[PDB]
Amino acid sequence: YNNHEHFLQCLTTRISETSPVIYTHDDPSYFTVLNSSINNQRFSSPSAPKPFVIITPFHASHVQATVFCSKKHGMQIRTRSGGHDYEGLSYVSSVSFVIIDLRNLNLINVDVESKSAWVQAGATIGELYYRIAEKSENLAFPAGDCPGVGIGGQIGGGGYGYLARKYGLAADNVLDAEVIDVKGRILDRKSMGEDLFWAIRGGGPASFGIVLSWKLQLVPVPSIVTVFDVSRHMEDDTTKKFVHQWQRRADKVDEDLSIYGRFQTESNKKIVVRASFRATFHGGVDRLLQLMQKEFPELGLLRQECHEMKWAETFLFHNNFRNSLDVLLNRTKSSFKAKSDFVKKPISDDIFEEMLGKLYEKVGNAFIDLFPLGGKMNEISESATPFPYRAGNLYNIHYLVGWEEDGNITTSKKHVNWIRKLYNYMTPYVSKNPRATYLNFRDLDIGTNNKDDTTSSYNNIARASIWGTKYFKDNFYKLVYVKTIVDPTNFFRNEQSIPPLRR
Ligand SMILES: *Cc1cc2c(nc3c(=O)[nH]c(=O)nc-3n2C[C@H](O)[C@H](O)[C@H](O)COP(=O)(O)OP(=O)(O)OC[C@H]2O[C@@H](n3cnc4c(N)ncnc43)[C@H](O)[C@@H]2O)c(*)c1C
Ligand SMILES: C=C(/C=C/c1c(O)cc(C(=O)OC)cc1O)CCC=C(C)C
Repeated sequence: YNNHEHFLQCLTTRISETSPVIYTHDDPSYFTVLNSSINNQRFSSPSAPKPFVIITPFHASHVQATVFCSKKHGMQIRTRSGGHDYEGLSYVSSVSFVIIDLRNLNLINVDVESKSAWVQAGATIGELYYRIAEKSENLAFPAGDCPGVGIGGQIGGGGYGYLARKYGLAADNVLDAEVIDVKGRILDRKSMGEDLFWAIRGGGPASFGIVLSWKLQLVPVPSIVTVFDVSRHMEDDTTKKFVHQWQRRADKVDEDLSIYGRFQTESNKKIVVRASFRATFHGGVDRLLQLMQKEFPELGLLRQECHEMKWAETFLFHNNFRNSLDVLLNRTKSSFKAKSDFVKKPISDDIFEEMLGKLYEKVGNAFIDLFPLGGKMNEISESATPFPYRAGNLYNIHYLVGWEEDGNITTSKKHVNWIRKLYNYMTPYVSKNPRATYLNFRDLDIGTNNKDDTTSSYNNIARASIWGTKYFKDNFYKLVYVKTIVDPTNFFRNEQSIPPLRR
């Protein structure tokens, strides 16, 4: 049926090849290209699905060529920017597929005077922050703190970080974009239309096309911002009461302050729960300390725990570069299962302790992170982008268990079973109808698409609404509309792709 030799002929006659663009199985570099941006090591096993070829475009025509031949020869495309997909959806598929790996499409053009930047979709967050800092210490972009994450995927799913309470998600700060649609057309915001421009900014662009570039609204930051990354003992009542106050106030304090939490256990053996709190305050240390005295005296934050620095240098601090130049952010690994939830009402202290108690089963390799919402996030409409979890959401909670990848599926299954049990435990206390899920914390467990029988688009939409309303609440229905208009034959699909309505 799908002749892979004809497909390869199609590729090589439509992609001229002197930089290497097409990587085949017998190419030794095929595996390093493949492996180099697999972040979740579960999916790097030789027994994980493997692309027939990997395409590293240098030019849009390479992408257009790939879309043409993949359509013509029945190949599925997986687009990869930073490779951080929790479930590896950018480089695994259960059908014959090619990866379009955008690592060479990482040009960034920052313009200080317009406070904007064109960013090719293969750039990483660290590359974006470096390029902004190159030009201004007073400009920023609201995105995440992991420097190796691809900007294509992070904005494609929303993009939260320390500036979100001040300026919203990365997706809330996109002025324009370039995308390749299923017809191979290069479209920007005007030519793609507002609805597709909406969908790719948080709706999972893999469902709709291939984003080549974003035009980003840069945002102002003071020359001095303050960070801390503070460890506390959850056995101390003041730390328990801090967490109690964090649940009720972290989304309400001064928008310039974002305090994340992280809980883990630590090791006659005694096991304890370490509670770590890491923050960026977009301002000076004296304002921070008096804010913390008013709002969170329970943390006992010390002036000596605070560190003032330029905005871009906080991503050194928050990635444990505390000895190093900003150039470390130009450097573009374990297996894990992660799950997450949005919290809309504070979790009573006893339940919170019980949830923490589950970490006693996974000392040192399981982590519960808390991320505050509110602030600017409450002022953004639930339909402004596909990300719907704005006002009414207090914080996001993120569960993660990690392990060394040794190709042992029994190890994997135990960890996944543990995290699934914690997630089930959490069900009554987190959002419901839908169980709010951040798309960038991708979780196939919340539901996937029809694979066996995809002939009824009514049934596809119904099945997809299960995971779809969890990621997007009522934005799911517009996403379906956009999918219907922009990719009616459903060329761009994966395990959790928006399905089109069909006749
Ligand atoms: C591993 C990791 C993830 C993080 C980290 N920190 C984050 C943070 O501080 N804030 C966040 O909001 N999210 C954080 N994340 C999560 C990442 O944002 C998500 O995991 C992103 O989806 C990852 O994006 P990327 O690194 O580009 O991963 P990919 O696997 O390449 O893509 C994910 C997904 O999106 C599709 N896609 C990517 N790029 C495109 C383009 N250009 N066009 C269309 N579709 C695209 C992929 O096909 C896939 O479906 C910190 C860490 C360590
Ligand atoms: C800053 C957040 C991301 C944090 C994050 C993290 O701390 C660790 C990892 C990770 O090591 O995986 C391997 C991945 C991550 O995404 C985004 C929160 C989203 C909300 C508030 C809707």
